[PDB]
Amino acid sequence: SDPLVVAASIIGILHLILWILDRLFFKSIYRFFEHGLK
Amino acid sequence: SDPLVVAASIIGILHLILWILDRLFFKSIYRFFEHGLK
Amino acid sequence: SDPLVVAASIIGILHLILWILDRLFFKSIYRFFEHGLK
Amino acid sequence: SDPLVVAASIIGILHLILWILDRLFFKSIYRFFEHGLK
Ligand SMILES: C[C@@H](N)[C@]12C[C@H]3C[C@H](C[C@H](C3)C1)C2
Ligand SMILES: C[C@@H](N)[C@]12C[C@H]3C[C@H](C[C@H](C3)C1)C2
Ligand SMILES: C[C@@H](N)[C@]12C[C@H]3C[C@H](C[C@H](C3)C1)C2
Ligand SMILES: C[C@@H](N)[C@]12C[C@H]3C[C@H](C[C@H](C3)C1)C2
Repeated sequence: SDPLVVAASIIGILHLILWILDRLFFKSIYRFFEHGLK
Repeated sequence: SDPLVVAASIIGILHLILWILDRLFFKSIYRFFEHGLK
Repeated sequence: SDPLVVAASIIGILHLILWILDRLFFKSIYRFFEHGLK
Repeated sequence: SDPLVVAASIIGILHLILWILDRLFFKSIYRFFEHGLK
């Protein structure tokens, strides 16, 4: 038992899925250029 | 049951909350432009 | 008997080799500047 | 001694000091601009 490990293995899966979820890499770069300037 | 795991699960909670902390900087691109140039 | 940890230590080895692998490939900025301003 | 965890907690300590250490390298942005140009 001791779910402490269970939460540990899941915390690792989270950061992983999250990393990719953030690096998804989207197209359309002009949009970002417009967000910075006008 | 030893603390070794306690520090492990916590080390994950940190790296995670941290990375997300840097991602909340979404947008705000003009600041990066003025930072590079003069 | 308790592979839960085995999968945990491996989940970290992945996220790790990943972040690094992504840091070895991220140059090519002129291609983004063009594909964007079009 | 079930070192499996020892390697796990250490694998996390690395990924952490790494992400940060990498965040202390990117100092100015004019370097990325000169990289793309040409
Ligand atoms: C998460 C991201 N850095 C990626 C995901 C896939 C694996 C690696 C190369 C490419 C495709 C990008 C790393
Ligand atoms: C960590 C960050 N990229 C976000 C934050 C919020 C949760 C996840 C999707 C989206 C919104 C982006 C992850
Ligand atoms: C993973 C990457 N950012 C590196 C890897 C090595 C350690 C840090 C400096 C340099 C060499 C680049 C971070
Ligand atoms: C490494 C990065 N997450 C930061 C950079 C600055 C120092 C620390 C807190 C905050 C601002 C985030 C660490």
